[PDB]
Amino acid sequence: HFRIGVAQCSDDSWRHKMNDEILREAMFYNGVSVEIRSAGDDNSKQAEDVHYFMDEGVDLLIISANEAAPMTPIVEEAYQKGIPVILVDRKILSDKYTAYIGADNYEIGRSVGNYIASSLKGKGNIVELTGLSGSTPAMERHQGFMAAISKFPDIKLIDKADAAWERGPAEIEMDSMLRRHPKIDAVYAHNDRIAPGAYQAAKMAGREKEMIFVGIDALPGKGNGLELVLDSVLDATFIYPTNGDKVLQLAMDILEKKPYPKETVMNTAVVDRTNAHVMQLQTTHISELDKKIETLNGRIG
Amino acid sequence: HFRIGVAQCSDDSWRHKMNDEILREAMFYNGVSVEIRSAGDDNSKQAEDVHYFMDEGVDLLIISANEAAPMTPIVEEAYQKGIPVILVDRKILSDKYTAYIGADNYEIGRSVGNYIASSLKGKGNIVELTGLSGSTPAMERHQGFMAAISKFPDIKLIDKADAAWERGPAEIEMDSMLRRHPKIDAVYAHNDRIAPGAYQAAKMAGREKEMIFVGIDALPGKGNGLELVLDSVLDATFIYPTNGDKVLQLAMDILEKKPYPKETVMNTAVVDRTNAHVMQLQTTHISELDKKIETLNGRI
Ligand SMILES: OC[C@H]1O[C@](O)(CO)[C@@H](O)[C@@H]1O
Ligand SMILES: OC[C@H]1O[C@](O)(CO)[C@@H](O)[C@@H]1O
Ligand SMILES: [K+]
Ligand SMILES: [K+]
Ligand SMILES: [K+]
Repeated sequence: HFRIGVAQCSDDSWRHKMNDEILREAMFYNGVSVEIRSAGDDNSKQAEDVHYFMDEGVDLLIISANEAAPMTPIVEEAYQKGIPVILVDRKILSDKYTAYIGADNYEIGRSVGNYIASSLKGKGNIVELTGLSGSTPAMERHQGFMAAISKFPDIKLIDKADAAWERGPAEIEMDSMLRRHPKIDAVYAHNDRIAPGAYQAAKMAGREKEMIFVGIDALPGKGNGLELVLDSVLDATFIYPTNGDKVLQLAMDILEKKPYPKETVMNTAVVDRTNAHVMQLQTTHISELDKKIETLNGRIG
Repeated sequence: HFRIGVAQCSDDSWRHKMNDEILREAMFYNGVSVEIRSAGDDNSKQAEDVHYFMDEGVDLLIISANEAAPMTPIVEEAYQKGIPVILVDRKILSDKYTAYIGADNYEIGRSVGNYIASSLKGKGNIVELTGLSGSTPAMERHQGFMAAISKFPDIKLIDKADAAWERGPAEIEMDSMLRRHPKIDAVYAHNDRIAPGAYQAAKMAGREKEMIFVGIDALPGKGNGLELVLDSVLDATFIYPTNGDKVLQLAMDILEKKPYPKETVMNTAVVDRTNAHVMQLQTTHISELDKKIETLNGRI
């Protein structure tokens, strides 16, 4: 009845959570088939996945653009070929798409800069470990953060490196920063996978108590951001919401020719020591309501 | 297949949430029938309800003993007769029962005490408005509180009254306290219904900015504790969880002759300005996962 293609820039616990949220919302609509592919952080594979979804003539395309520039031509094709395109989370560099949904990455950066400036009482040295440079969240996470800390002449960005969203490059790059900078008061990590990597670099150099750690994503579950705050590894992290259900509702509104917003902006919030506990109690319950919905879906058919 | 009778002491938004969770959890077991009654805060009516559940031969009894003494023989009776009894939230005076489930009312009390002492920097006058004196949560919430504030020589409890769990008495009692006490630094309310009562008495006397208000329950939804924090009426409230799902799973474990603990202590946490936002984000997401279950359950 309706087939949807999800072209996803990568695969990890954040994507996993969004995917499952989409599929879970699918079963509330009669007919709809959702197919999902990961690009494993590679622009070619993501083209291949988009071309694949175009060959299969899917009714709608959901994509998160790995890097902005290289993927622009490829999304434009799907658009001129008449297929409706939903951009999630990451953006492209033109307006040739049907609808955008995501959280404001610039404002998150701004929030990160303000939180650090407040915590360091207006004075200190920050190092930044970014996501993949050409992706729109890494760009904006940096811009917003620079905008915020410009208002504090004694908060200084003294080093920056591209960690490609991952813990591996984060560790090496943080090693280089520690070696070259005796005074570091804060690490700004673009996600909660970069963050533990930098921390482990600091831990191992006997210097993790000299600085605060800030990340983005704030997922519940083992190995994720919330847990890192509760474990006193991260001082703060910002909710980067997956909202898989609202993504599918958008798809359905478009397909079923219901009205829709062309742009849906989602909110963030800071998560830290003061609020990590109540958040965990609540997400723990969410997990339970989820497996209830999965048990209840299995009993149908 | 199995019949469970639930003898609730009260009816209100807190009880209703637990009642809904219990019913929703029962949909997941085959042939489990749950009948829920409210005593309307009356011991005789609650005695009747248990007696009724006994007469129709329920397989298990869930009870929140309105007051502890009046309800002990009745519970002791249903137990010796061989019906398993689950005590929820409130307790009776003796140990003769199958299992208890609730949160730690004493430690909630202690947390309130610590929170007020910290917020007032170890100096100030507190008024306390208790739940129904003869109920165990009210005894325990007061006693935990005394334990905490005993460690601060400059914190005084200057007045105390039995607000009987409700806004009405709370508002009259606060009113009196305000007239006799020119300096009040904090109000300790035993629940999120007593608190807005105390608050309105203060607001109407032009004094709400002089003190902090601390409550218990911290429920989501219009007119409850989370909203009161969000709206800056309540400075803090503590989570007193309902977890009707856990309550019914405990019933099923006993009836299915599966292993179960006699004592189940559930989690509390403080809710205030610093966490109310992520709190409400999560509950708002929880609330629609419920509508997503009413839909699915209502397609079977
Ligand atoms: O789009 C940026 C987002 O991508 C992720 O790496 C998920 O793959 C997140 O950690 C980050 O917030
Ligand atoms: O058992 C004490 C609890 O009972 C209630 O009054 C609801 O009936 C709550 O407000 C309070 O926390
Ligand atoms: K600066
Ligand atoms: K640290
Ligand atoms: K106040």
